[PDB]
Amino acid sequence: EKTYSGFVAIVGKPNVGKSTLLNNLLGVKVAPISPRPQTTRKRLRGILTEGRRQIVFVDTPGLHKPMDALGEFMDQEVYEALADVNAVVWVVDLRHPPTPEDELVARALKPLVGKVPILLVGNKLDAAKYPEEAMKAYHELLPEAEPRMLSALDERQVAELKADLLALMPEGPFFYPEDYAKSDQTFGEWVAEILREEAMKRLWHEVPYAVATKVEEVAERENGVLYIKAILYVERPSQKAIVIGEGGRKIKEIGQATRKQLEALLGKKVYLDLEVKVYPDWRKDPEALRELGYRS
Ligand SMILES: Nc1nc2c(ncn2[C@@H]2O[C@H](COP(=O)(O)OP(=O)(O)NP(=O)(O)O)[C@@H](O)[C@H]2O)c(=O)[nH]1
Ligand SMILES: [Mg+2]
Repeated sequence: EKTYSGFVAIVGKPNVGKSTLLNNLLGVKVAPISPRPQTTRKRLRGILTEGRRQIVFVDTPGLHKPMDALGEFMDQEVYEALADVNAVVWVVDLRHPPTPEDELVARALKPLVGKVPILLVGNKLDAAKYPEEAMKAYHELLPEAEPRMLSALDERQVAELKADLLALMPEGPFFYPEDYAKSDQTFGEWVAEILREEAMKRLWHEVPYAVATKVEEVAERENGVLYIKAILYVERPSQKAIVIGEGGRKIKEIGQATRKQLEALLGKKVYLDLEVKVYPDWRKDPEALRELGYRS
Protein backbone atom coordinates (compact mmCIF):
# COMPACT_ATOMS: atom_id res chain seq x y z
CA GLU A 1 0.00 0.00 0.00
CA LYS A 2 2.13 2.90 1.28
CA THR A 3 5.33 3.90 -0.52
CA TYR A 4 8.44 5.72 0.68
CA SER A 5 10.85 7.80 -1.38
CA GLY A 6 13.74 10.19 -0.94
CA PHE A 7 17.18 11.43 -1.89
CA VAL A 8 20.44 10.51 -0.15
CA ALA A 9 23.52 12.57 -0.99
CA ILE A 10 26.88 10.78 -0.73
CA VAL A 11 29.61 13.30 0.10
CA GLY A 12 33.19 13.46 1.38
CA LYS A 13 36.65 14.53 0.25
CA PRO A 14 38.16 12.84 -2.82
CA ASN A 15 39.31 9.21 -2.90
CA VAL A 16 37.37 7.96 0.15
CA GLY A 17 35.22 5.51 -1.81
CA LYS A 18 31.97 7.38 -2.48
CA SER A 19 31.50 6.00 -5.99
CA THR A 20 32.61 2.54 -4.89
CA LEU A 21 29.99 2.67 -2.15
CA LEU A 22 27.25 3.71 -4.59
CA ASN A 23 28.07 0.87 -7.03
CA ASN A 24 27.96 -1.64 -4.17
CA LEU A 25 24.74 -0.23 -2.71
CA LEU A 26 23.14 -0.65 -6.15
CA GLY A 27 24.79 -3.97 -6.98
CA VAL A 28 25.76 -2.66 -10.42
CA LYS A 29 28.60 -0.48 -11.70
CA VAL A 30 27.24 2.91 -12.72
CA ALA A 31 29.96 5.20 -11.39
CA PRO A 32 33.65 5.58 -12.38
CA ILE A 33 36.21 4.58 -9.79
CA SER A 34 39.94 5.23 -9.59
CA PRO A 35 42.84 5.60 -7.18
CA ARG A 36 43.31 9.21 -8.30
CA PRO A 37 42.13 12.05 -5.92
CA GLN A 38 39.63 13.61 -8.38
CA THR A 39 37.58 11.04 -10.26
CA THR A 40 33.91 12.08 -10.03
CA ARG A 41 33.22 15.53 -11.52
CA LYS A 42 29.42 15.65 -11.70
CA ARG A 43 26.50 14.52 -9.59
CA LEU A 44 25.30 11.07 -10.61
CA ARG A 45 21.94 9.64 -9.55
CA GLY A 46 21.74 5.96 -8.61
CA ILE A 47 18.21 4.61 -8.33
CA LEU A 48 17.54 1.96 -5.70
CA THR A 49 14.04 0.49 -5.58
CA GLU A 50 13.31 -2.17 -2.98
CA GLY A 51 9.69 -3.18 -2.47
CA ARG A 52 7.62 -0.10 -1.63
CA ARG A 53 10.67 2.05 -0.89
CA GLN A 54 12.94 4.00 -3.19
CA ILE A 55 16.17 5.88 -2.66
CA VAL A 56 17.70 8.17 -5.24
CA PHE A 57 21.40 8.26 -4.33
CA VAL A 58 23.40 11.26 -5.45
CA ASP A 59 27.11 10.57 -5.90
CA THR A 60 29.13 13.77 -5.80
CA PRO A 61 32.61 15.09 -6.63
CA GLY A 62 35.06 15.01 -3.73
CA LEU A 63 34.90 18.30 -1.83
CA HIS A 64 38.10 20.32 -2.37
CA LYS A 65 39.32 23.90 -2.87
CA PRO A 66 38.58 24.74 -6.57
CA MET A 67 41.62 25.56 -8.72
CA ASP A 68 39.86 26.34 -11.98
CA ALA A 69 36.57 26.53 -13.84
CA LEU A 70 36.03 22.76 -13.68
CA GLY A 71 36.73 22.78 -9.95
CA GLU A 72 34.17 25.55 -9.48
CA PHE A 73 31.52 23.54 -11.33
CA MET A 74 32.36 20.51 -9.17
CA ASP A 75 32.11 22.58 -5.98
CA GLN A 76 28.69 23.86 -7.10
CA GLU A 77 27.66 20.23 -7.73
CA VAL A 78 28.31 19.28 -4.09
CA TYR A 79 26.54 22.40 -2.82
CA GLU A 80 23.44 21.67 -4.90
CA ALA A 81 23.51 17.99 -3.93
CA LEU A 82 23.04 19.05 -0.31
CA ALA A 83 20.18 21.50 -0.94
CA ASP A 84 17.24 19.10 -0.57
CA VAL A 85 17.84 15.54 0.63
CA ASN A 86 16.37 13.18 3.19
CA ALA A 87 19.70 11.89 4.50
CA VAL A 88 23.41 12.38 3.94
CA VAL A 89 26.12 9.72 3.88
CA TRP A 90 29.46 11.30 4.65
CA VAL A 91 32.23 8.91 3.62
CA VAL A 92 35.68 9.07 5.25
CA ASP A 93 38.86 6.98 4.76
CA LEU A 94 39.61 5.05 7.98
CA ARG A 95 43.25 4.48 6.94
CA HIS A 96 44.27 7.89 8.28
CA PRO A 97 43.10 10.68 10.64
CA PRO A 98 41.02 13.60 9.25
CA THR A 99 42.73 15.92 6.75
CA PRO A 100 41.81 19.55 6.14
CA GLU A 101 39.66 18.38 3.23
CA ASP A 102 37.66 16.17 5.62
CA GLU A 103 37.24 19.18 7.95
CA LEU A 104 35.91 21.07 4.93
CA VAL A 105 33.13 18.48 4.61
CA ALA A 106 32.24 18.61 8.32
CA ARG A 107 31.90 22.39 7.90
CA ALA A 108 29.64 21.94 4.87
CA LEU A 109 27.36 19.61 6.83
CA LYS A 110 26.87 21.81 9.95
CA PRO A 111 23.76 23.57 8.57
CA LEU A 112 22.12 20.17 8.00
CA VAL A 113 22.68 18.90 11.55
CA GLY A 114 19.34 18.33 13.24
CA LYS A 115 17.50 18.85 9.95
CA VAL A 116 18.44 15.72 8.02
CA PRO A 117 19.96 12.44 9.27
CA ILE A 118 23.72 12.35 8.71
CA LEU A 119 25.49 8.99 8.64
CA LEU A 120 29.26 9.11 9.12
CA VAL A 121 30.47 6.06 7.20
CA GLY A 122 34.08 5.16 7.81
CA ASN A 123 35.25 3.27 4.75
CA LYS A 124 38.18 0.94 3.89
CA LEU A 125 37.97 -0.82 7.25
CA ASP A 126 39.70 -3.73 5.49
CA ALA A 127 42.91 -1.75 4.98
CA ALA A 128 42.94 0.51 8.04
CA LYS A 129 45.55 -0.06 10.75
CA TYR A 130 43.91 2.16 13.40
CA PRO A 131 40.16 2.19 12.38
CA GLU A 132 38.83 2.98 15.86
CA GLU A 133 41.18 5.89 16.55
CA ALA A 134 40.54 7.30 13.08
CA MET A 135 36.76 6.93 13.36
CA LYS A 136 36.83 8.68 16.75
CA ALA A 137 38.66 11.67 15.30
CA TYR A 138 36.23 11.91 12.37
CA HIS A 139 33.19 11.72 14.64
CA GLU A 140 34.48 14.58 16.81
CA LEU A 141 34.17 16.79 13.72
CA LEU A 142 30.39 16.22 13.60
CA PRO A 143 29.19 14.56 16.86
CA GLU A 144 25.60 14.56 15.68
CA ALA A 145 26.24 12.00 12.92
CA GLU A 146 25.62 8.30 13.34
CA PRO A 147 29.03 6.59 13.02
CA ARG A 148 29.75 3.21 11.48
CA MET A 149 32.83 1.45 10.10
CA LEU A 150 32.83 -0.78 7.02
CA SER A 151 34.38 -1.55 3.65
CA ALA A 152 32.34 -0.56 0.61
CA LEU A 153 33.50 -3.91 -0.76
CA ASP A 154 31.83 -5.92 2.03
CA GLU A 155 28.44 -7.18 0.84
CA ARG A 156 27.06 -7.73 4.35
CA GLN A 157 28.04 -4.34 5.79
CA VAL A 158 26.79 -2.49 2.72
CA ALA A 159 23.48 -4.38 2.81
CA GLU A 160 23.15 -3.32 6.44
CA LEU A 161 23.74 0.34 5.51
CA LYS A 162 21.22 0.08 2.69
CA ALA A 163 18.55 -1.25 5.06
CA ASP A 164 19.19 1.55 7.56
CA LEU A 165 18.89 4.21 4.82
CA LEU A 166 15.64 2.78 3.39
CA ALA A 167 14.03 3.09 6.84
CA LEU A 168 14.82 6.84 6.77
CA MET A 169 12.87 7.67 3.60
CA PRO A 170 9.64 9.71 4.04
CA GLU A 171 6.24 8.63 2.78
CA GLY A 172 5.68 9.64 -0.81
CA PRO A 173 5.44 8.59 -4.47
CA PHE A 174 8.54 7.18 -6.18
CA PHE A 175 10.61 9.84 -7.95
CA TYR A 176 11.43 7.36 -10.69
CA PRO A 177 9.29 4.48 -12.00
CA GLU A 178 10.10 1.19 -10.25
CA ASP A 179 11.37 -0.30 -13.52
CA TYR A 180 13.72 2.58 -14.27
CA ALA A 181 17.43 2.02 -15.00
CA LYS A 182 19.95 1.82 -12.14
CA SER A 183 21.31 5.29 -12.86
CA ASP A 184 20.16 8.47 -14.54
CA GLN A 185 22.66 8.80 -17.40
CA THR A 186 22.85 7.91 -21.09
CA PHE A 187 24.59 4.79 -22.36
CA GLY A 188 27.05 7.11 -24.06
CA GLU A 189 27.86 8.89 -20.80
CA TRP A 190 28.30 5.61 -18.93
CA VAL A 191 30.69 4.31 -21.59
CA ALA A 192 32.68 7.58 -21.67
CA GLU A 193 33.06 7.41 -17.88
CA ILE A 194 34.32 3.81 -18.03
CA LEU A 195 36.92 4.90 -20.56
CA ARG A 196 37.92 7.89 -18.43
CA GLU A 197 38.30 5.56 -15.46
CA GLU A 198 40.64 3.24 -17.35
CA ALA A 199 42.59 6.27 -18.63
CA MET A 200 42.99 7.84 -15.20
CA LYS A 201 44.30 4.58 -13.72
CA ARG A 202 46.94 4.26 -16.44
CA LEU A 203 48.15 7.85 -16.62
CA TRP A 204 50.25 9.75 -14.11
CA HIS A 205 51.33 13.09 -12.69
CA GLU A 206 48.97 15.80 -13.97
CA VAL A 207 47.67 13.91 -17.00
CA PRO A 208 44.76 12.04 -15.35
CA TYR A 209 43.20 15.33 -14.31
CA ALA A 210 43.52 16.74 -17.82
CA VAL A 211 41.52 13.91 -19.38
CA ALA A 212 37.96 14.31 -20.65
CA THR A 213 36.08 11.78 -22.77
CA LYS A 214 33.13 11.61 -25.11
CA VAL A 215 31.46 8.89 -27.10
CA GLU A 216 30.77 10.09 -30.63
CA GLU A 217 29.35 6.88 -32.11
CA VAL A 218 27.63 3.69 -30.99
CA ALA A 219 26.24 1.21 -33.52
CA GLU A 220 25.29 -2.44 -33.93
CA ARG A 221 27.82 -4.24 -36.13
CA GLU A 222 29.67 -7.41 -37.21
CA ASN A 223 28.51 -10.66 -35.61
CA GLY A 224 26.58 -9.35 -32.62
CA VAL A 225 29.34 -6.82 -32.04
CA LEU A 226 28.73 -3.39 -30.56
CA TYR A 227 30.76 -0.70 -32.28
CA ILE A 228 31.88 2.30 -30.24
CA LYS A 229 33.93 5.31 -31.25
CA ALA A 230 35.16 7.62 -28.50
CA ILE A 231 37.44 10.61 -28.09
CA LEU A 232 39.92 11.07 -25.26
CA TYR A 233 40.70 14.77 -24.83
CA VAL A 234 43.73 16.28 -23.10
CA GLU A 235 44.60 19.94 -22.45
CA ARG A 236 47.96 20.10 -24.24
CA PRO A 237 50.07 18.59 -27.07
CA SER A 238 52.64 17.14 -24.66
CA GLN A 239 49.86 15.21 -22.91
CA LYS A 240 48.49 13.85 -26.18
CA ALA A 241 51.92 12.41 -26.96
CA ILE A 242 52.09 10.76 -23.53
CA VAL A 243 48.56 9.35 -23.71
CA ILE A 244 49.33 7.86 -27.12
CA GLY A 245 52.75 6.64 -25.96
CA GLU A 246 55.63 4.97 -27.81
CA GLY A 247 54.22 3.31 -30.91
CA GLY A 248 50.75 4.05 -29.58
CA ARG A 249 51.27 1.56 -26.75
CA LYS A 250 49.62 3.64 -24.03
CA ILE A 251 46.38 4.40 -25.85
CA LYS A 252 46.24 0.74 -26.95
CA GLU A 253 46.60 -0.32 -23.30
CA ILE A 254 43.80 2.06 -22.34
CA GLY A 255 41.59 0.97 -25.25
CA GLN A 256 42.02 -2.75 -24.60
CA ALA A 257 41.30 -2.38 -20.86
CA THR A 258 38.20 -0.31 -21.58
CA ARG A 259 36.93 -2.76 -24.20
CA LYS A 260 37.41 -5.70 -21.84
CA GLN A 261 35.64 -3.97 -18.93
CA LEU A 262 32.78 -3.02 -21.28
CA GLU A 263 32.45 -6.57 -22.56
CA ALA A 264 32.41 -7.94 -19.01
CA LEU A 265 29.73 -5.50 -17.81
CA LEU A 266 27.54 -5.73 -20.92
CA GLY A 267 28.07 -9.44 -21.57
CA LYS A 268 28.55 -8.91 -25.31
CA LYS A 269 31.28 -8.16 -27.88
CA VAL A 270 32.56 -4.60 -28.24
CA TYR A 271 34.81 -3.13 -30.89
CA LEU A 272 36.25 0.12 -29.52
CA ASP A 273 38.04 2.81 -31.54
CA LEU A 274 39.78 5.62 -29.63
CA GLU A 275 41.06 8.95 -30.89
CA VAL A 276 43.17 11.28 -28.73
CA LYS A 277 42.63 15.02 -29.19
CA VAL A 278 43.81 18.26 -27.63
CA TYR A 279 41.00 20.44 -26.27
CA PRO A 280 43.12 23.54 -25.39
CA ASP A 281 43.12 24.01 -21.62
CA TRP A 282 39.49 22.94 -21.56
CA ARG A 283 39.35 22.99 -17.74
CA LYS A 284 39.45 26.80 -17.96
CA ASP A 285 37.22 27.09 -21.05
CA PRO A 286 33.55 27.72 -20.03
CA GLU A 287 32.45 26.77 -23.54
CA ALA A 288 34.51 23.58 -23.48
CA LEU A 289 33.01 22.64 -20.12
CA ARG A 290 29.50 22.97 -21.55
CA GLU A 291 30.41 20.88 -24.61
CA LEU A 292 31.89 18.18 -22.38
CA GLY A 293 28.83 18.01 -20.14
CA TYR A 294 30.08 19.91 -17.10
CA ARG A 295 27.21 22.34 -17.53
CA SER A 296 25.86 24.79 -15.00
N1 LIG B 1 40.84 -1.20 0.35
C1 LIG B 1 39.74 -0.52 -0.04
N2 LIG B 1 39.80 0.35 -1.08
C2 LIG B 1 38.58 0.97 -1.34
C3 LIG B 1 37.38 0.79 -0.69
N3 LIG B 1 36.36 1.59 -1.24
C4 LIG B 1 36.99 2.21 -2.21
N4 LIG B 1 38.34 1.89 -2.34
C5 LIG B 1 39.31 2.38 -3.29
O1 LIG B 1 39.50 3.79 -3.07
C6 LIG B 1 39.81 4.46 -4.36
C7 LIG B 1 38.86 5.61 -4.57
O2 LIG B 1 37.50 5.11 -4.65
P1 LIG B 1 36.37 5.95 -5.38
O3 LIG B 1 35.10 5.22 -5.24
O4 LIG B 1 36.77 6.40 -6.77
O5 LIG B 1 36.49 7.24 -4.44
P2 LIG B 1 35.65 8.62 -4.50
O6 LIG B 1 35.37 8.99 -3.10
O7 LIG B 1 34.40 8.37 -5.30
N5 LIG B 1 36.68 9.63 -5.29
P3 LIG B 1 36.20 11.10 -6.00
O8 LIG B 1 35.58 11.98 -4.98
O9 LIG B 1 37.41 11.73 -6.61
O10 LIG B 1 35.21 10.71 -7.06
C8 LIG B 1 39.73 3.34 -5.42
O11 LIG B 1 41.08 2.86 -5.69
C9 LIG B 1 38.90 2.28 -4.77
O12 LIG B 1 39.07 0.96 -5.29
C10 LIG B 1 37.31 -0.13 0.42
O13 LIG B 1 36.36 -0.44 1.14
N6 LIG B 1 38.58 -0.76 0.68
MG1 LIG C 1 33.73 9.26 -7.07
